[PDB]
Amino acid sequence: NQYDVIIIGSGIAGALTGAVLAKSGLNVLILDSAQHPRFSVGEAATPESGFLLRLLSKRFDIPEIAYLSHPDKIIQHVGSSACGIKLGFSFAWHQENAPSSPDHLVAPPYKVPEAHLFRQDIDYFALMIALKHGAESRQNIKIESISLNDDGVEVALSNAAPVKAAFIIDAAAQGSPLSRQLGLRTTEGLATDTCSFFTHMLNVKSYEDALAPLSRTRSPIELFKSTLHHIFEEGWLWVIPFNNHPQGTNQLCSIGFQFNNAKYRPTEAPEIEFRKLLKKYPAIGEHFKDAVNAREWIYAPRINYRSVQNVGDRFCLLPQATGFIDPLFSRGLITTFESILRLAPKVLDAARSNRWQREQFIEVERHCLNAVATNDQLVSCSYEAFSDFHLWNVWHRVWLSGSNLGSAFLQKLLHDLEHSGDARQFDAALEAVRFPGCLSLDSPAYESLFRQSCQVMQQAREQARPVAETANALHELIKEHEAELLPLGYSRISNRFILKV
Ligand SMILES: Cc1cc2nc3c(=O)[nH]c(=O)nc-3n(C[C@H](O)[C@H](O)[C@H](O)COP(=O)(O)OP(=O)(O)OC[C@H]3O[C@@H](n4cnc5c(N)ncnc54)[C@H](O)[C@@H]3O)c2cc1C
Ligand SMILES: [Br-]
Ligand SMILES: [Br-]
Ligand SMILES: [Br-]
Ligand SMILES: [Br-]
Ligand SMILES: [Ca+2]
Ligand SMILES: [Cl-]
Repeated sequence: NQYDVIIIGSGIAGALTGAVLAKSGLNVLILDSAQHPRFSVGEAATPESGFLLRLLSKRFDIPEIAYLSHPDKIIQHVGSSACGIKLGFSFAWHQENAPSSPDHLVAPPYKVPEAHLFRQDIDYFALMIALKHGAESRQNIKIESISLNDDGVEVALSNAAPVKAAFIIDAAAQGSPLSRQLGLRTTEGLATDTCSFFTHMLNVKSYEDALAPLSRTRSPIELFKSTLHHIFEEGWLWVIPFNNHPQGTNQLCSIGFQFNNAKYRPTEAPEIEFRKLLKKYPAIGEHFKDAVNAREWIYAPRINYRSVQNVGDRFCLLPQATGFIDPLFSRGLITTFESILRLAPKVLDAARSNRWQREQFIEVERHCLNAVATNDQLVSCSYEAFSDFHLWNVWHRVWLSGSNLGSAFLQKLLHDLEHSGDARQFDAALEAVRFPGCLSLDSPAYESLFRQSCQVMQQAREQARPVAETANALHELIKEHEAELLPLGYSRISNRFILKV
């Protein structure tokens, strides 16, 4: 074998995987059919994704990875155009044929800033990390075939000799060639059925200028300095600025709109569907009076999928290649970074003992498949909560409380790793969590709240129950589990801006 590991895809997933494996002493080859620089979706970081990047950095002693968790460090070390700022999530609710109210808002602020990742710059920088640690990169390639044998993997290339390795990691997202050839991917069983239109734009007005200033909203954060979700019965639209950081130079704003295909199927070109949306929701339209498109729209008719398996003797599919649900709540980067964190030590142990069996990587699969199933429940129930603001307001606390517990758990793991300096103990601690792929990771009390709340939302959809009844039932569930959650006052529904500590 020419190499130890072949990685397909040189996006952030493949690049970071390549970096940690090469740093740890594997001969790595990264293959990509495109070349940098190149646009990619997946821009909103979360408290979880930030901690997971710092864990990867700390676990494998690669300081440059930790830079990617902080907007100031990205500006300083990647480049001033490589991110915008994110001080929280924000949700603004709307209804067709009614004026939009700036009191139909929720926006819980973070403790520390996070990033809106300008992926063309972040992903190239990440590949440079891998290249500096000795990973080889071959761009603009064409994979002819991937053979999986009992003594290794063989990848045939157009106009080049075959390459051989002990293991292949598919980090190629929706274009996973390993997923196509293995027949792993399916949409059977998925509660979520959504499409997406997305692009980058110039001259997108801030929420504050376009709709309502801070003095009106009473938000503790500018919605301009947040991942802003405009939600409504049949779908939602994101406003993710890169031009909201005072030290930043990026002029663009990322815009994407998603529809629940059960409620509305688009019939026309992206720009026409966009205009129809702004007519339906004029308040959303106030962002876009002077705005112009800085790339072509991308349309994806169905963004949701899962897999029945994602590891074998000689392969692993990373999360995007395995499964995706929706941009809502930004679980994609979380699932990805944690999967790398779990996979990489196991691949190192496999390469060091020369043992390559499916059972060695079973916990990577367990985490990934569980994460997609959790995210499917989370998102499908959220799309049902879009029908009414008061319902959304109560429902968002189910997600928030879970995410807050998950982030606290990852912070504690990082804290313990930094103090003990013990890598094996961290790996075991991550694997020992009682609910891998779930929002809290390890809280049985929370996962009871989550499961019961999701059952309430599905029953509400199935039986067309009134929204006031559904909201009240969720309120009582939150109250019932309060003591077991973090002491943030989640049951205080009148407080729409839940603060930390
Ligand atoms: C519309 C949309 C919005 C999203 N929004 C968010 C968000 O706000 N927050 C969040 O956390 N996550 C989001 N996600 C999920 C997020 O996109 C992923 O978690 C993340 O981009 C994964 O990065 P990656 O490096 O695995 O894949 P990518 O960044 O897509 O890179 C994959 C690479 O593989 C290459 N490739 C593809 N096919 C082949 C082939 N056959 N052979 C060789 N190479 C190939 C490509 O050229 C590309 O460079 C979103 C997803 C979608 C679809
Ligand atoms: Br740092
Ligand atoms: Br309310
Ligand atoms: Br209530
Ligand atoms: Br209240
Ligand atoms: Ca070797
Ligand atoms: Cl996502």
